[PDB]
Amino acid sequence: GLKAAQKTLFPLRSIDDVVRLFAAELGREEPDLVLLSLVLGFVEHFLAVNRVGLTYFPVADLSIIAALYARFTAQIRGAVDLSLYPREGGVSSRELVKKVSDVIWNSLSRSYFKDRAHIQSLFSFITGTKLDSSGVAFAVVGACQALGLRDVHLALSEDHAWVVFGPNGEQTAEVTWHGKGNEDRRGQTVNAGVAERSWLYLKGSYMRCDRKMEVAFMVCAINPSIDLHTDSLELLQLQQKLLWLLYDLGHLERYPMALGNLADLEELEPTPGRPDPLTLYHKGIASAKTYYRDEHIYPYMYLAGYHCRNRNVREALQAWADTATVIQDYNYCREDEEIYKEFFEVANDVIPNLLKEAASLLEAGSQGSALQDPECFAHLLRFYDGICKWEEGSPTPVLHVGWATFLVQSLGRFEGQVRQKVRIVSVPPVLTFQSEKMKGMKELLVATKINSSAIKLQLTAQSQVQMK
Ligand SMILES: Cc1c(CN2CCC(Nc3ncnc4sc(CC(F)(F)F)cc34)CC2)ccc2c1cc(C#N)n2CCN1CCN(C(=O)CF)CC1
Repeated sequence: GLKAAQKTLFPLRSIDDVVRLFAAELGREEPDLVLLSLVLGFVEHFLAVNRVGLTYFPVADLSIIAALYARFTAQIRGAVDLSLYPREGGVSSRELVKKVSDVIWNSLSRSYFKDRAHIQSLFSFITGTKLDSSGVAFAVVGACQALGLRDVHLALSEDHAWVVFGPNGEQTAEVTWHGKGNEDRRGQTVNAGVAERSWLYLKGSYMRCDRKMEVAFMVCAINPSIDLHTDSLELLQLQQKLLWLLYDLGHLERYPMALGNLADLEELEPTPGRPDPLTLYHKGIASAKTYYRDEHIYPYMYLAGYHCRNRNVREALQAWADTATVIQDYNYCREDEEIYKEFFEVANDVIPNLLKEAASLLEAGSQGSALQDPECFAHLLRFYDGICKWEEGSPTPVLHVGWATFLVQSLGRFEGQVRQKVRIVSVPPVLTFQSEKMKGMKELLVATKINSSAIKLQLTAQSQVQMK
């Protein structure tokens, strides 16, 4: 190709030219993933990587993009034995997916930063031979679409990516790395990570993308950051309009995190006549409830972060309680460290910041501060209960005295006569605990005075106090 089902369109000199290109591709039953990713990376390269690049908007000539397009396809088609990896039923094999994975893997530069920005698109792969972890997986999918394998698709969790294929559409295969120095099982199924109930594989409730959702992923993969303090407004606008395009077409229906991304963008710059950010946050959560058994963490974190920024403490605490209620039915494993850092920061930094803020107006007698709402205390309890339950059954522990220090300080923010309003009932503001650490603690939580040493011993599985 390109056989040129789409070849007005060019060149592209505005944000809206990129949108119409995507609108044309999303009407073909196979939207050209390689073409669209190349355009995105090109535009992002001259708006975020190099800017002197250009001032207004980078003009993408078809001659340029087609030259990069043909070098990617000529590579892929030059290195893999498509007929020898045949069409045993019209679907791909593990040997063919592994071979294509092998081709991308052996093309990357031996030395670079696996976490740099702006190395996620096929533009990065074709010009600098560098990709991040999830970019390698997407490059495999796009390479397979280039070969004609309409059964190879992108699988996504909240921190990892791989490929689904084979008999519609069960077969999974690792195609990229995850984390630093965790041995690579490329070609293997993900069913060991599903069986161990690690958050990295969402207990099997991971996203299985069609070609439209794969287009949505590369849109979310746009990084508008030019450095550490400034974003490219132009790139923020394009991601916003592209997500709103996928939105209206119905292609974010099964993409909870994409609705969070657009809601975050709407908060920065509202689009006239579009739903308010809160609407979209609830749409992402409802998407996770409907299609993935409500086992995703980020739909609620998206909402919790919005409520935290706007100082809706009760709604923020309830959204974090929901994150804990989801996390509680997983086992904490190595590879799950990214979600550990999120829970660690919320419990030991964000929530203490919010409660201390609410503690100050307690002496400034203005009641109505969230520290007098027993609902807020119930959500904080459900939050720690879900993390405790998360820890049980795990190969490695979660909680420690650093966790214990801020739990005690947080409980202490609530007056005793507010804490005592929460009804903790054992099955079999009303709350039910599921972790054994919190159940044994319930009387200590609603005491007139908070016994700091006792609760710390309860939470950290410590057995003994200092001898002296
Ligand atoms: C929205 C958000 C983010 C943003 N992230 C951006 C990247 C998103 N991923 C994805 N998004 C779309 N598709 C994919 S596919 C994939 C797997 C891969 F393909 F890549 F393998 C990942 C992924 C997930 C959400 C990070 C931490 C956050 C929150 C929200 C909270 C909360 N609460 N947190 C916790 C840390 N703090 C943040 C700032 N914060 C506040 O502003 C105060 F409210 C306090 C909390």
